Amino acid sequence: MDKKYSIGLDIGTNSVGWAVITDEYKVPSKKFKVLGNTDRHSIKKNLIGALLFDSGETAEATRLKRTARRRYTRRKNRICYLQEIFSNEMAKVDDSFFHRLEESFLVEEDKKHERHPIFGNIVDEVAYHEKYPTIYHLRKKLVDSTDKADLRLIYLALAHMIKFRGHFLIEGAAKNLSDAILLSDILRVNTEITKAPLSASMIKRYDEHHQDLTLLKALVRQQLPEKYKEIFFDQSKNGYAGYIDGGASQEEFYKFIKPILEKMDGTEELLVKLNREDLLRKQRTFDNGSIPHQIHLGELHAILRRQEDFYPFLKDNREKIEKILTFRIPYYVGPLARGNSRFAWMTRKSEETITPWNFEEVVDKGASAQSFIERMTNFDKNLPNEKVLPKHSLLYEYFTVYNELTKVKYVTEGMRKPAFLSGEQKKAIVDLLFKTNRKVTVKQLKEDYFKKIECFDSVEISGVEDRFNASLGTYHDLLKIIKDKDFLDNEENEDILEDIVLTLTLFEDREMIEERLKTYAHLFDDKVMKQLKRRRYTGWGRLSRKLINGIRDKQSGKTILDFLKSDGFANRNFMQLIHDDSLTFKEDIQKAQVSGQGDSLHEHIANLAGSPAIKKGILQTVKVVDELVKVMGRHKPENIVIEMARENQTTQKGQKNSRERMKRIEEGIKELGSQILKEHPVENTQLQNEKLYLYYLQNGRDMYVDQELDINRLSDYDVDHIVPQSFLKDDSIDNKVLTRSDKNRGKSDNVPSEEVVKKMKNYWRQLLNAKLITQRKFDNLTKAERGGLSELDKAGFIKRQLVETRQITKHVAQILDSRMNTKYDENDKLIREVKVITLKSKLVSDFRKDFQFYKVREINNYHHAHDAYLNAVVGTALIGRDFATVRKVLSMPQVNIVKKTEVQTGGFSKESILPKRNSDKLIARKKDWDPKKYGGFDSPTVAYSVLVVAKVEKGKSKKLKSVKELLGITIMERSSFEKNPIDFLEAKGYKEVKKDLIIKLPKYSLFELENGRKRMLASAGELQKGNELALPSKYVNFLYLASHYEKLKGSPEDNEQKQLFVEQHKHYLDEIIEQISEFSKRVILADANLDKVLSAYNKHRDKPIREQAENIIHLFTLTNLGAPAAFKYFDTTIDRKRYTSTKEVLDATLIHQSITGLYETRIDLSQLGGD
DNA sequence: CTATGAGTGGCCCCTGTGGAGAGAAGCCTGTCCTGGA
DNA sequence: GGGGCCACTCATAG
RNA sequence: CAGGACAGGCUUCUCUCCACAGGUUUUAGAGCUAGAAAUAGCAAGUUAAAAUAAGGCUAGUCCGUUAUCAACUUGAAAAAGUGGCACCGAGUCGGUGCUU
Repeated sequence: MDKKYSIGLDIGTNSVGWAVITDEYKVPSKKFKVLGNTDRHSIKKNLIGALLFDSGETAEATRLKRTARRRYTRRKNRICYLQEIFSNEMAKVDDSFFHRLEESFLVEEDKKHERHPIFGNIVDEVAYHEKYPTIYHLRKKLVDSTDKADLRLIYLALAHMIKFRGHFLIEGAAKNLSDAILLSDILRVNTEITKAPLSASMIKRYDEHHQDLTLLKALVRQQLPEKYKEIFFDQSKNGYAGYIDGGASQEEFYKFIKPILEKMDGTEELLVKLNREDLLRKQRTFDNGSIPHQIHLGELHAILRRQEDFYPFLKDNREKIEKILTFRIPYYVGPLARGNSRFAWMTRKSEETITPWNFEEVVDKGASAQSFIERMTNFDKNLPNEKVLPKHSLLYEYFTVYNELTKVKYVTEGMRKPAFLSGEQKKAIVDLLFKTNRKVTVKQLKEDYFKKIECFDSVEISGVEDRFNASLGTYHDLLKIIKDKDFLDNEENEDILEDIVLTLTLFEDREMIEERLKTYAHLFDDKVMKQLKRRRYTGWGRLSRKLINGIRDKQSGKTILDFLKSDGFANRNFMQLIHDDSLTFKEDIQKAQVSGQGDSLHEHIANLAGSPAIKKGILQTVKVVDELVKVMGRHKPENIVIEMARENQTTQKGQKNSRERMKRIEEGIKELGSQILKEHPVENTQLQNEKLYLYYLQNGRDMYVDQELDINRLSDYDVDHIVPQSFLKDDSIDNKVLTRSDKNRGKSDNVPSEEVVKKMKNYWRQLLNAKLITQRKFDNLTKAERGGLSELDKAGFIKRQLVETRQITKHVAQILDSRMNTKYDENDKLIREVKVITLKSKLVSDFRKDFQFYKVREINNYHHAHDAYLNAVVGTALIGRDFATVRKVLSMPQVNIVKKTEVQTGGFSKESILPKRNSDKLIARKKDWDPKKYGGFDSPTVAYSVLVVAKVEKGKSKKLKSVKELLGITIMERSSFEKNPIDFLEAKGYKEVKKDLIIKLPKYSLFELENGRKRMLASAGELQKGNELALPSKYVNFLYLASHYEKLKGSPEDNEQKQLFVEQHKHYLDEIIEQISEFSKRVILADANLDKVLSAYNKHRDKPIREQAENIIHLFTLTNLGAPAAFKYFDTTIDRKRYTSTKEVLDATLIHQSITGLYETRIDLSQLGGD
């Protein structure tokens, strides 16, 4: 007899809870059959549990890395092109020169020729490096002199130029002076005359650095002898040696040298330079990020112009060289892939290889742009075979206005029931008021159309309250451009103007927008064409031209747009028109609903919107529910599923923050009283852009440094996050702030310095009074006073996870409703055996709180399944003995807490590079670079592990020994291992392989040991805690109340009763401490740490209750699942215990756990490995 | 007399920005509409 | 947060 | 009860593509003098080349960190199938009965 049962689930980023209950709020218990060769044949499990899993990763890192690979590859390709163009000439003077350049990184033994790269002999190399201390000296000497030089010199020069060409941010009488001021900002020197002033500026820096170094050496040796060697010889310290020969930065060097100059007299000029960040500065600095590539282009032009008389090929290929330095892949064409890549959409005019000298000819740029723009366009929900139209299209805005005008019923004198506006009325109103005014209110219509044209002095309007929000913006702009209303009113130009708007919306560039309209050059004058070219439009709608005006109703021959213009007495709007059975439009909608191939559950789940983690979670959830319905006996439940929660906030504050952003910035400027607003016009559409919004927030003063802002400099200004990037991922505006480029590039993963905070706190306080900056934004400035980045600051819940845990309502809804019911009735109406029930967390939260079912996450991982069970019971209840039954249900220790096993994928190892050492644990960077001579990567990640039984040769005697040990397979070797395990094991050094004994052991492969102690295989040589502490509900409640001794929210009576319970049960602390000690001595085995914790507890017996409870909460980290984590107990700090022993699980028993852990196959190793 | 597993503590982790577009989700205001119970 | 590696010490087989 | 689009405003995030600066490692940049050597003293200190996941064949200025994954039988793979129930209790599940 099919019993009636329900299912409850709690969904999170990393967890999936599942629980099945009967009608009486009781979870059924079932005894199953276990597979394997073990003694135990039948075990009993309850029908509750949860599945833990890792968080899904966003693709941002992968996309950034892919862009990095393409960037590096194209850089090397440019280098290769330059090498090809010099190869024919260079081989005449030196054939092996490029061979030396390509083989610099090798050691002398591995090098084929002599170790000196440039000249090949020590004399000329030393002469080079003494004549030119830096490459910029060589650049300057070539650019200013008129003497023939060596081709190697110019090769090194141009190679340096091409590799670091510079930015493209700048495009394209007084303008010459402004350019000179721009260079003056760029270049520290102004007086010296030359065609390559960058070299002059940097050589100036070099000379002053050298002179100041000499002065410091002399004076320091004169006055302070003992610190001389530390400054100029101790590389380990943070002195000059660390600044140059060490890993120290410029700011660190300044910080360390400031006390030295403070204790030292005569440091006036040195302190002045240090306050200007202009002392002892290097060649390669973080300040070069603002260098425009135009300077490099001009210097290249000058050097080629000077050197062209010496070599014909230079003047023959100078245009090509300029192209290489200036060429760039258009941002809309995309990857230049010939079909094989899944990211490409470029169209090929021919089949030749794409080169920077023929890219324009070979690829259809217009078709490429159309393909790029069309990829991300949403398709019509009703006509999947048609595209949406630009939001600035005349037809779309006519749709908007007429739909707004469709439900404008008017009440007059001499009438009884409100009447729809006639089509003639609509047309007259539009032509008389909308074609003349950008914004129209109800007063305008009443006083200008009904009273003036219709002679209806008093008219009442229904369906419009404030005004007609929609506008003829594009129409009015085109009226200003063309000034021909007859052309606009002509219906034979509808297609012409539609393609005009389409072209204005598609292409962002100027050459394309000019080119495609060239066909229509016979319509208007040149000035109209130019102004149209200057015009731009962005955005797309949700409807299609075919629906509104393409298709015609068969019995009437009328379009939907025509119906909107005049629908008679009915005057249906868009929704009634699409939902009216009297027209074939609904039939066309139904027919166009293509019944495409049923997408696989992976495809349906993946085609959704959101992070990969949320679809991973929904896939896990559906797999779990499928397994539960399968095992139960293939009978469907009645009431199931989601808990989904929001905080809706109050409507008033959200509305008031939403309204008047433009007027909010205006009121802020008014409060400050600065004349900025009158200086520069303000527009809400401009406030939509982020950059101008930040500029107006700054009120002309930079946060970091005293500076006067500029409109043009806004392009050079860069937004930086005050909160460090890697420490915490945030793109919120309150975190974001505008600052000058040097300040942004100066600090990476660093909070602003304390001194800057001190000097700018006054202006920041004035901004806070102005209310332009939020309190959190002020706190990011204040974070320096807090002490910088800290552990507790990073331990903050990320908002994206919350967004997703709100986001997965509807998707679960339709997938359950779809797989749930695949059959219809005779009327084709769908009948449901199960109904999806959705509830918010507030109901179950008050259910917990009013009935003492509190929540502590850090006790153990039992809470997910408990919340799922509570969700089930509350969902059943909404649609005494029950509470007692729930109390018993939440008490069993036998809960199928199982973590899913994965094959680790991602990075091969850590990204850092370590110097060479005499060890075997390093990783070669290539197939031929021994880490002994070159270092390499370290700490490679392991993919999974196998248990290998074979014979190994031990000792110098090479005596074979039968062994049974596990060897970890890294991600570096997954393909090799899966390709041919036998050959791989033979090459490694294992002979007589027992292929049947290889067991695929991914991460978290749980191994069961003596006394119920369990361990998950963390890695090839690491283990993590496998058991969990079953804390009784009484201790849970007492601990939660003790932790909340002073912060209970409620009536005084209930709080006082809870306080009395807390104080009367003081002995519970000793009980839980002894329970933790017993659990440790049983499964954790942390005798040293256990003794430390017990000694600290005895020391702190008289401490206040709250601090004790907080510390007890800190203690469960030792007893929690997973890896151990460091924690602090009162004042005492306890280190982590790392299980680096892997000899013990070689004799234990494996248990493979099903997705819910109800079906398992226990396998004994002690029987395996027989000889 | 010397090498090597096994235990404990302390230590280390690549970064930053510009340009261009599209989409999605959330909140609010107004409009109306659609199917039900 | 959490796993990999080296400095230090130490028992045991060869 | 639920959904929709409209238009406006606000906030947040995702997805895809094009560029720029660094950073790290190895080597080149004659180190000198007293002293057999340890050592001592002195001199100099800015730069260059290469690499930036092993590599792969579909050979492209293409791709390589997203997604998927208990065990057994079948299938190359996708995929399909494979495993009893009722009652009483509870410290990692156990106790009783029926049939297989």
